[PDB]
Amino acid sequence: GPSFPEPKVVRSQGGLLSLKLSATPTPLAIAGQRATLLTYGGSFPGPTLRVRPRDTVRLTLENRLPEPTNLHWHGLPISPKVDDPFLEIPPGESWTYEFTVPKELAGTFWYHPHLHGRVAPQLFAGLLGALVVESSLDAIPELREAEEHLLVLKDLALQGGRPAPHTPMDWMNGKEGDLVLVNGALRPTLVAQKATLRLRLLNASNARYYRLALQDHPLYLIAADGGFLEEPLEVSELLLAPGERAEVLVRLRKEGRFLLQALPYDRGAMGMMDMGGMAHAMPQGPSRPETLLYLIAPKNPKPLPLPKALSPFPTLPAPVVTRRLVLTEDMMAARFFINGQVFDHRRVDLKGQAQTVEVWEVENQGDMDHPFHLHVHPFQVLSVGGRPFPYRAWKDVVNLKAGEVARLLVPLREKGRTVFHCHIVEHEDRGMMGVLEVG
Ligand SMILES: [Cu+2]
Ligand SMILES: [Cu+2]
Ligand SMILES: [Cu+2]
Repeated sequence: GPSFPEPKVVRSQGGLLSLKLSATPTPLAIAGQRATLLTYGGSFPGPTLRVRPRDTVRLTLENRLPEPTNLHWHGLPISPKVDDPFLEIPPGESWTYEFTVPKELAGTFWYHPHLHGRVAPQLFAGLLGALVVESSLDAIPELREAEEHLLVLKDLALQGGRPAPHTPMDWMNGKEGDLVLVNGALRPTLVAQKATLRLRLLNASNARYYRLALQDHPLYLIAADGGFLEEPLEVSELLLAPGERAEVLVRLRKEGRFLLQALPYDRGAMGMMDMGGMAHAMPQGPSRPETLLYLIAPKNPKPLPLPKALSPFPTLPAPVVTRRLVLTEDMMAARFFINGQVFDHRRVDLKGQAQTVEVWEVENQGDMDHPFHLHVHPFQVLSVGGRPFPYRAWKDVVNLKAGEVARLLVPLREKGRTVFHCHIVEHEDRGMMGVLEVG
């Protein structure tokens, strides 16, 4: 096939994407070895769904797993009666998700399980796929003439031909794997045919961070999790926390081979040491550097000029309330808290009003990085750690290093009961999640 593996694409037809997926234990070849993964559509990653604003999506999920499951439509500002974090599809049963893609929406989204207590083993085992919302902005020449690729960043560990089981330490840190894969391939080669590449990036890992850097090149950020920036932003590196997405333009500068790497990054994962009657937690330190892919530039590359403008960010109404959500940790218990409480599906933690804007101050009082995710209601990051954000764009995951406060501007959209949680999904399963009700 093509030198660069990407998930098969399913496109809406006539304004309708009607599709049946099964979540099933699937024998596969992955990274040169045979393993049984849990997949949607028989593949890892699952198929990429590609849709347009105002399309109807009709996705029937058939659960062929031995445990209940469901879907989270991560990043989609749709009803929590559709993107239902409390729904359980029992083994052998099916459920049809039907929604209309919102009109003012563009970017890279994804789908994965969100059954409390079950998310980390199910996601680690292979249950995820991308959803792309096309934009009329994709027709401007500076994007249309770029070479587009999707990069699903997701790691894996295998034991006896199956995903490695979670250990106690995995529930504390979030599980990372030794196979650091792009679209399920081990260090694929991307032989570019155009000088400008448009890369859609998805961190679909349970816990691994990707400190992205391309050798000898900057990246031009053009979209965050949930939409375009107002204009391209040049960056020397780009950190993608679990659950985050970005879109970047790469302008290949000369012929040659260039490594896309995940540089060393310390997210505060912990180990255990015994140095003479000790048995105390100790930092793992930064991750070892990983090569993600080999990028081969074409001959005499002449990149396109960057687009001058992308999408204006909406002027939001003045906010009517300020929230505070403090994250804390009990590491040795592998328990994780929001304002001192663990998740309770029967308990409503916040009550807000549809079509108002809230300021959420999320404070990480732990020592690990925690990537904070809100369902249903995309937000504008105003600042993190007291540093203003350098762009305006919709996000739905914001990473907090130890001690950092993030200030979010949160327009409340669809009415109903939804959730917010750490997207180190082991921490969510272990309690770091709360309930928002919008009325
Ligand atoms: Cu998610
Ligand atoms: Cu979630
Ligand atoms: Cu966390």
